[PDB]
Amino acid sequence: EDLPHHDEKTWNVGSSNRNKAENLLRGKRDGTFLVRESSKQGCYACSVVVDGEVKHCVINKTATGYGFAEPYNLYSSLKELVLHYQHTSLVQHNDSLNVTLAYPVYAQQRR
Repeated sequence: EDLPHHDEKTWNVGSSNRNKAENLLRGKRDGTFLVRESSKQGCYACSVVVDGEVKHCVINKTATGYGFAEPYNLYSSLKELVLHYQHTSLVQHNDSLNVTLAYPVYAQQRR
């Protein structure tokens, strides 16, 4: 089946203010996340909701950046980065971030 991850609108909301992201991250079950910027900076960050609390994950934009570089993921594009975290549980980095980028914050829900 087509994966909503292909469309940035499903997870990308644009340069929305972080406070507005809280509303988007507020009322969303764990697993639902969105992609935005650190605000006025050219950096990117994926914010997700965890069964425990809402957190803001930062994404890097460098040949070896993209965010995670210890695993040598070498993401070819940001689209793969969103899907890769879908299968990887954030639990790492505190062992308490048990969540994956499996649900988009703006799923079209065509049917």
